[PDB]
Amino acid sequence: KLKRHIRSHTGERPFQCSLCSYASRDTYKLKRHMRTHSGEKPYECYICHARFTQSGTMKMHILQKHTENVAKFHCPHCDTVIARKSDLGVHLRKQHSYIEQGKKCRYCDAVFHERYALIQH
DNA sequence: TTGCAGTGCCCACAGAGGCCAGCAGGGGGCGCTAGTGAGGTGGTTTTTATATGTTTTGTTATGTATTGTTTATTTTCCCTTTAATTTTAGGATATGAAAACAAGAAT
Ligand SMILES: [Zn+2]
Ligand SMILES: [Zn+2]
Ligand SMILES: [Zn+2]
Ligand SMILES: [Zn+2]
Repeated sequence: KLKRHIRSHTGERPFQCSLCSYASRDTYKLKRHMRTHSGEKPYECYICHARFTQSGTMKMHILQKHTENVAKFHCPHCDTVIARKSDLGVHLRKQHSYIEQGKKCRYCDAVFHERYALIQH
């Protein structure tokens, strides 16, 4: 485990994908990459029978599509609710990240440093 | 009624941001095995140790040989007394040698 861990600092990727440029830190990530070229798909969502490449994708599918009463995530800055955490990530990166050079209002001279305040104005 | 100045509405293509699969990042827990590492047991020999038999060493007793001891028969040194043995006259013998006599021979 520690031998495998040290590549997280160094960056060694001693496992090459013979069919593309990808290179993984350990055996499992390479075996998981192989399904995309071979097209093998061992796992199956038992409810809708929709097809997926990856187990975790299926688990998130079940959680968002065939599950009830699941907790959501509220943006701290704005008042909108959205389902997935990673989409809350992309929301904070595209709308509430600090914009260095600023953006000016289309109709007045006021300049803003966050896209949210701009759209709100 | 119209031209002009200003408004309403409908569309649409952009723009935007949540939705979504895909995919890669670090880390937790299991399936299985090669390869030593060490520890324990068994076998082997072996080595120390012990006991028995044989022989070697030490001690004891008997016989032989050596040294000493008072006899003890030589033996040998020293007397006084004879028994040959020697020496010195003294008389007698003998054998010689002159001496006298007698006998040839010569002058
Ligand atoms: Zn590849
Ligand atoms: Zn499903
Ligand atoms: Zn927000
Ligand atoms: Zn403005």
